[PDB]
Amino acid sequence: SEIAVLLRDPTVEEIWIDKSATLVCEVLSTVSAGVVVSWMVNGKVRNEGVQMEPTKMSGNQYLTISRLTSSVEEWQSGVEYTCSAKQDQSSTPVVKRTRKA
Amino acid sequence: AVLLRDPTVEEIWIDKSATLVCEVLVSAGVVVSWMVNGKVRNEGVQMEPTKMSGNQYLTISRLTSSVEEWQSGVEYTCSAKQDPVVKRTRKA
Repeated sequence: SEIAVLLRDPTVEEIWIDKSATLVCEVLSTVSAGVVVSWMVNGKVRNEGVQMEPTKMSGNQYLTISRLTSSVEEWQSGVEYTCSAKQDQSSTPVVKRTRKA
Repeated sequence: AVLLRDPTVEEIWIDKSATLVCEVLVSAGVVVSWMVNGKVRNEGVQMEPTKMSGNQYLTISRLTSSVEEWQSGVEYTCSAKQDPVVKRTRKA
C-alpha cells in the first residue's frame, strides 16, 4: 500500500531565466488507487497555482503528478512548502517539504 | 554552491531518458566534471556558458545518461572546480 513521494524544487535555471518557481510532487505506486496531493505554503493551505494531472499507468505502476506554481519572490522569501500525498485505501498520507537552499 | 538534480520520474516514464543537471553558483570560470560508477564520464555531457547576474555566477552542466544506467543504481558525481565542490546521487 505504500506510495513513494518525490518533491522537486524549482531549478535555479527556472528561477533565473523563467522567473518562476514550480514545485513538482511525483507520486509512484504499485497500486491503482487514486491519489490526492494537498499543498501548504508558509503553513497555509495553498490551492491557487496547483494543477494535478490525471494518474498515468505503466505496466504495474501508477504515476500521479501535482505541480505548484509559485513566484520567484515567494520561493526566495525562504518560506516552507509542503506536499501531502494520500492514496485511497491506504493508511496514512506521505509528506515531503522543501524551502530555499 | 553546487546543486545536483536527479532525473525526474516523468522524464524516465515519458521521454525514456535520464538527464542529471548540475547547477553551480567570484569568478565566472568554473569547469564541471562528471563521474559515473567511479569513472570519468564525458559522453552525454553538455555545459552551457556561465551566466552573470548581480554578484553571482550560474553555470549549468547536463549529463544525459540512460534509463537503464539510472535504474542500475550506480553512483553519479558532479565536481565543480571554481577559479572542488562535489555532489553525488544514485537511484533510491
